[PDB]
Amino acid sequence: MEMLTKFESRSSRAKGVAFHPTQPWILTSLHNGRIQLWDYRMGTLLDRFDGHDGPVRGIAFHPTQPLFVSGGDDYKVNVWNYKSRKLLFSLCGHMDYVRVCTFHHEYPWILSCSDDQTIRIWNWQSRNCIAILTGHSHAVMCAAFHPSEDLIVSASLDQTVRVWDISGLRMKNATDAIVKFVLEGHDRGVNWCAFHPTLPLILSAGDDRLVKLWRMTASKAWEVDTCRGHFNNVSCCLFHPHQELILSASEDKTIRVWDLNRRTAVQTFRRDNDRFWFITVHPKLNLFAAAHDSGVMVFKLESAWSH
Repeated sequence: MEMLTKFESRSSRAKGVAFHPTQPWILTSLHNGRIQLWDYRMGTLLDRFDGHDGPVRGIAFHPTQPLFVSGGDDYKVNVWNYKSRKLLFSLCGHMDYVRVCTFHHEYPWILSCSDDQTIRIWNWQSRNCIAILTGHSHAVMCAAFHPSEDLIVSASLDQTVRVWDISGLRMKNATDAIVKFVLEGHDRGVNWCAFHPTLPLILSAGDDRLVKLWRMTASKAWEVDTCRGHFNNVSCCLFHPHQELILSASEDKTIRVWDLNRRTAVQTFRRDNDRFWFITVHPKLNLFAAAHDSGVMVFKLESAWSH
């Protein structure tokens, strides 16, 4: 495959990137504590947001509301309105670095996870923490809502990937969180976990250099296979929403594309000097973004010799 680069921002180390679902924008969250808002079709910096001290690893748009959420090494989960350009409030409670923060697609919830070994669920309408998910025995490096079921997946330096049943909390919105699976298989800390947008699949990746594919039903889960090849920590991984492909990004300075059905290598993209910290895909478009030591890139993924 080939990478057709649409936009690149040269900056100090970038940690997170988030696509806006309908506007041609990305948010980038940087090691220096700043958040940038770029239009990747014009190549223009629309806004900058300074509300954290130290690196900002969590960043996400709300899918419909004029809001975004950020999570920092200062332990804060900040809620912003990008139209009024205001920091609306800070959600405080985490006791160590915040690694990920996201919005739920239907309920008025924010998910965050932290080196404090917890996952927190907040109600952004009430500004209250409505659940603290405990049980991991080390930092929680990633957490994600399932796109259609009352589930959360989380990845931790305790070498486990947990799937949590949050149906109880959902019914209160209309016991709250119960761990459903403790997926074992990684031999080192796990840095990332992801759901497939439409299939009952999970990806996880970590310091063991492995990307593991799991499948689940309502009653069981199983390890399908492992993508092997990265030669340093894997920082992030995701499913291609529209092709049978897996993508991963690593401190070995590569983004790797793998066949979803065989787990064999499809294409490697390498940078000479930059470790990769994060990758994301637009929900609808053939558009990917990656954060690395020297900034952020937005690119389309094409078959080799397509043009």
